[PDB]
Amino acid sequence: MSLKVNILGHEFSNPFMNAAGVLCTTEEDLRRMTESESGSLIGKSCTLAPRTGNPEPRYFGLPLGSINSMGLPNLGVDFYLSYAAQTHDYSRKPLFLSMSGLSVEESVEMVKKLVPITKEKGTILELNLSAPNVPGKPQVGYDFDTTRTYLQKVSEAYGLPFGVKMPPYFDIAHFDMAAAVLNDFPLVKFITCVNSIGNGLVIDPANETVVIKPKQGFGGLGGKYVLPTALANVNAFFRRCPDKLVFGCGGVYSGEEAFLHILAGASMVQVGTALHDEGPIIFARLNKELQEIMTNKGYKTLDEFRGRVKTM
Amino acid sequence: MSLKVNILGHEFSNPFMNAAGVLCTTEEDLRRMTESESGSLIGKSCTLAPRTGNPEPRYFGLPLGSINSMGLPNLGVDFYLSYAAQTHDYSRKPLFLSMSGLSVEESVEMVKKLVPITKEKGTILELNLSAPNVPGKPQVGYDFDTTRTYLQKVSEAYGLPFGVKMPPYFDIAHFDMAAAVLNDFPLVKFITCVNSIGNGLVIDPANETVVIKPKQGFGGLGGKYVLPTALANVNAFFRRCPDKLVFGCGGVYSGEEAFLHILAGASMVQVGTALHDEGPIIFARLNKELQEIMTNKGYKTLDEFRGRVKTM
Ligand SMILES: Cc1cc2c(cc1C)N(C[C@H](O)[C@H](O)[C@H](O)COP(=O)(O)O)c1[nH]c(=O)[nH]c(=O)c1N2
Ligand SMILES: Cc1cc2c(cc1C)N(C[C@H](O)[C@H](O)[C@H](O)COP(=O)(O)O)c1[nH]c(=O)[nH]c(=O)c1N2
Ligand SMILES: O=C(O)/C=C/C(=O)O
Ligand SMILES: O=C(O)/C=C/C(=O)O
Repeated sequence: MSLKVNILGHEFSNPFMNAAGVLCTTEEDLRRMTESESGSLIGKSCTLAPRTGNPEPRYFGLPLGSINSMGLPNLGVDFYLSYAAQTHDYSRKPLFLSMSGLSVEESVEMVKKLVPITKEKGTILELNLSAPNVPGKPQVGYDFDTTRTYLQKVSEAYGLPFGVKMPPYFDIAHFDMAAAVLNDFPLVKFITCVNSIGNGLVIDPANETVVIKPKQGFGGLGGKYVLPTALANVNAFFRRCPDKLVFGCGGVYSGEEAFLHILAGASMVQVGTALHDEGPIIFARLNKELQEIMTNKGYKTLDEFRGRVKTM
Repeated sequence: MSLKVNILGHEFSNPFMNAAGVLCTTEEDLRRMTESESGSLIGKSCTLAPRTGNPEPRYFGLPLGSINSMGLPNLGVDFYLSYAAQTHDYSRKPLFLSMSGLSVEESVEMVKKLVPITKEKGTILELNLSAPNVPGKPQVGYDFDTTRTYLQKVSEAYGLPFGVKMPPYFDIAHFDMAAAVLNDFPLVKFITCVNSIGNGLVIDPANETVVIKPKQGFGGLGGKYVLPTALANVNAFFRRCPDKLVFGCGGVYSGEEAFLHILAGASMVQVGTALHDEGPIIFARLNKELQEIMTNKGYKTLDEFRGRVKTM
């Protein structure tokens, strides 16, 4: 029995890691992720300068998942670059950093700074193209022209293998266009599907009031709301981008959901809402439950079923 | 106490109607809708010529709602025109008809046929710009240039007040862009938010197979998955298109969800997945549950709280 994933030169113990934005903003956070049973971890989506984010309340836990408008609260690119350079124990597990400049200029400047650390330490870049909670800033991934610009300029400035955290798409034509852009950039070695289902509204019937303060209650949705969306996106990019990996993200609460992600095509499986609720101890549970399903089915490795979902 | 609604020069006994596609394809379906306590009803999204739709299985009930790839099964526009002009009992309730031409040309031809019957009978048109289950046809509402063309040609052809069935949006810039196009068409008097969350994917862990045959498992999501997206879309168009009505659609199982939709701005509330599961008795239950909530809050009319959602 093995949960191991061997990708991009690294041996991951299992396919699990935090989703960008959950338990990865502060040094304490990253330490707790490093000490967890997770296969990897990813730093909070950072900007050039620090950000404090949106006003409170900006996170509300729901029966079926979560709503948030965090606003990219981060300690600044320099803090995360220092975590990657000086602090992080790589013998424990590989490290990803999420970078989320609020313009292409910004992202280009941050990405250059990672090149030397990537080269010395092996730190992996995930470019955030799905920031849904910044007032006045659109999700880049729903504009295929802008996406192209970002991938072009980041490819040039970084010049090493990276991946892209995509917004969820809801239309076949969009899968086609998205894939057409991505496939023109060979340095894009992995696609993380998906980010929050953007700009949901949750209202409390009791007090007739929204549950979050920013943007009139409008926040990205995670948790059980997102699983079918996540699987669809994972599979669609799995098929259309065979030269690339796909990382699954959305609605993972257990091994069963992790199994479906991998079955859909996922190499690594990211956990957000559920990790927020349960804490990094969830990864111990996920490993055992995923081992359980594989044992019951007679799968010895993830490679036996990765992307082997059956159609009718 | 009163659940009455006055809009488009018509009186409705209550805000509840079926969602296009649910209990509305056959004459039996529409009689059953007419005989229910629903305030209105809408005919299945029709085409010029009849369709039988996608192969089976094409629907699957889920704990949190539904996935479907029906493929616009419909008896043809002449059948629904005939139902509107000859069969339908307008003393019971007003009738909507959903037209869903798969091209501009087909829609122009169809709406032109509706004009005489709208004039003589009061039949209201809902233009479907969110058909996510017809292979090789994108959802029009995600292409603002195409959307513009439809509203242009339908406006000049039909030349009477009508509504649009929009796909869900998940990005602020898209709300703005959608609203900007819609606000250039004065004959668009109501926006139905929202259609299925499109191109989701359900996999059965047990047999490692998708649950619907068409499009490799990819189908539209309804029910509990959709509520937060539904409300956000309702409220976003309520604010951005103040010279239009918003019809609420998505995640309505009970009086509470109906109350949230109306609070967020909805004039009428359409019911899909839950009506499909429970049958037309649901409208009696919804009428009484909405009144129960209103009784508990001291509301006498829908206009005491319609559009009065509180922000922080
Ligand atoms: C509190 C919080 C914070 C963030 C997020 C989510 C949540 C809940 N998300 C989105 C997240 O990474 C993930 O895509 C979704 O949460 C969906 O996964 P789950 O269904 O929650 O497991 C997010 N994504 C990203 O790329 N960068 C980020 O900084 C954040 N921040
Ligand atoms: C079986 C079935 C059939 C259809 C649909 C759905 C389902 C479940 N839907 C979408 C429907 O009108 C509605 O927008 C969504 O189902 C969301 O509402 P619920 O959460 O299901 O109440 C749909 N919409 C539309 O505009 N025309 C149609 O013909 C259909 N057909
Ligand atoms: O920090 C946030 O508000 C979310 C970021 C994301 O969804 O990418
Ligand atoms: O008939 C269907 O397949 C779906 C219709 C609706 O989503 O427009």
